[PDB]
Amino acid sequence: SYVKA
Repeated sequence: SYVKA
C-alpha cells in the first residue's frame, strides 16, 4: 500500500 522504498 505504502511506497516504503
